[PDB]
This record gives sequence, structure tokens and C-alpha cells, in this order.
Amino acid sequence: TSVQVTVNANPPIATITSNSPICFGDTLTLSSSTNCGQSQWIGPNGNSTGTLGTPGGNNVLWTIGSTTNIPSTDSNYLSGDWYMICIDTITGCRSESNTITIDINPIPSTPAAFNNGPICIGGTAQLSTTTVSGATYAWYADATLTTLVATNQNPTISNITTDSTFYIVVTVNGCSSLAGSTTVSTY
Amino acid sequence: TITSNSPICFGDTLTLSSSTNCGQSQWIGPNGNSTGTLGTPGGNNVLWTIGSTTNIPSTDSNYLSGDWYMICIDTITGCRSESNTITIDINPIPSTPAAFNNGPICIGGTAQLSTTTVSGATYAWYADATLTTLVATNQNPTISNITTDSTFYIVVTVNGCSSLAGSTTVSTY
Repeated sequence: TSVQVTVNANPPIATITSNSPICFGDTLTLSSSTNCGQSQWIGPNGNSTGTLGTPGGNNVLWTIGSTTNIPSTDSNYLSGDWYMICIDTITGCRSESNTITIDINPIPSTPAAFNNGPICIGGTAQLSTTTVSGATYAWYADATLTTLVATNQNPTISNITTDSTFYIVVTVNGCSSLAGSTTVSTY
Repeated sequence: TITSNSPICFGDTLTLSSSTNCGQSQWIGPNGNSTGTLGTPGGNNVLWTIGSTTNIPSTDSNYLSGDWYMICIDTITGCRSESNTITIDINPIPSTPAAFNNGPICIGGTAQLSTTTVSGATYAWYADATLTTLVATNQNPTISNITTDSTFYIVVTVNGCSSLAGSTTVSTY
């Protein structure tokens, strides 16, 4: 007598892509092209069963289908090296994936901004702010930032005849902070 | 052996080409090698073609920067073979720059035009809207003898890719 043994094959290695250039607060998408059943995601929090528990529901790291979505309020919304495991729900076979580096960029703070002292009607004012490495600067006249006045670090605005305010946006590595502000008084 | 037109400005077409003379050509890009993409062997599947070359237009979902590799498929025997890895760079088009003027200027005076400093950029300021007449390549040039209202157009080219021209207006008191 002799016994035969069926051996189940593993699913293929998954190719993972992601929207890796993320400004903090937005949603992180992790996606395989493959068509595997049970999808297990491993992030910077590790592969501990204290996190990877329930296989479905609202567990962002365990889903049905080959893609997931980590919102900015989730405790797995973390920069670092991510890897996916495909689980065959019929045979129990499992397979790995390529490592993905994901960068969630901080939002810079609202910058301080400064004025000159009070200025005579029709005069000019230099506006100024903090130097920030990697930053692009924009100074706006409108509170809703639709009207731009300058992109200089510390621009001079001419012909100020009445009390006027300016709004400042500092964008670092693609992420824009909430605008700060200045006020030019008129003597 | 795969070659490609790897220095691409976004919007143009990406050519991936083998010298070899194999039959069924399978391309693997940054989207992976998943059968959810690599499906139909012909038709309009840009990653599966007949012949040893393909063309990925700028509207395709495989128009991606990254490491590409080709597989040659023998349509008679089923035998398959690999290829050298190709790094392909599709450069973004910079945005249209903001540009600024001085206040209104007296007839025959001069005006300094200015814009944003962009790393890796080459600057060109033009007098004509169609950009055929160039005035300066300075970051913030001064244009003399302005006697009437006149506009300028600005092109910022980064790593070889030119954005759509921005503009300024010099008013005359």
C-alpha cells in the first residue's frame, strides 16, 4: 500500500504599488495588481496578532480583495516599509510581495510673519518671514489665497494707501501649510 | 536587449524596443506582472503585442517611470526568455510660473521683470506671445525704453521640459 499526497501551489508574488508621496492628512492607498482573495498588509507596526486579528470588517490591514485604504486617522497611517501577503482562502497557501517605501510628509506649521512699522499713504512695505529649507514661498493679498502678490521670501509691496493685510503660505516638499498673516498699518 | 527613449517629457510617447526578432512580446512595468493587467495577448494591449516593440501613449495607465523588463515568448514552442532591466524617466512639466512687474512706469523708462527661482531651471523671457522673439535669459531681466503698454511671456525649462509660458504686464503712467 502507498498513500498519495496532493500538494497545493502557492499564489504568485504580488506586485504592489502605492500613492507613496502623501501629505499628512490625506488617504494612503496600498494596491496589488494581483487577484488574490484574502489580503494581509504588514506595516511599521509589525506583524503582531495583536493588530492583525479580524480578517474582515473594518480591519484596514485585513481585507477581501487585493487593495486597502488607510485613512489619516488610523493608527497604521505610518511612513516606512510596507509588505503584502496574499492568502488563498481555499487552500491556505500564502505568498509574499515586493517591499514598498511610503513617505507621509508632515504639514509645515503656519509661519510667523512680520511687517515694518506704520507707513505713510502711498508708501511701500517690506513683508518678511522665516527661512525654511526646501520651501517655496507665496504671499497673497486675499484671505482665500486667490490673489497672489509675490513669491519672494520677503517681498516689498508698493503703493499701500490704506490698512491692508497679507497672507503667507509656505510649501515644503509639496505640502502647503495654513496661511499665516501680516498687517500693514497706515499712519 | 532592450533600449528605450528614456529621457521623456510628460505627455510624449514612450517607446520600448528590442532588437531581437521574437514573436509574442510581453512587457512588465511598474504596475507589476499581474494577470489582471497582462491579459489579452494582442488587440490594443500595450503590454502584449506581436513583434518585439511597443508604444505607451501619455494617456495610458502604464505610462510610468521606473524599471521595465521584457519577456520574449516563442509562439510555436511555448519557451520564454528574459531581458535587461531598463530605467525609464518621465519628467513632469513644471507649472506655468508666476511673474511680476514693477509699478507703472514713465514713457521711455525701464522695467525689471521678475519670477520664481526654480532649481534646475533655464529661464527665457519673450516679447512675443508665440515665443518667437526673445528678450532675455536672465532670472529677472530689465527691459529698457518701454514707451507703451507691453507684455512679456515667461518660459521656465527644467531638466529639458518647458512649461506653458506665464506672463507680465508693464503699464505706462
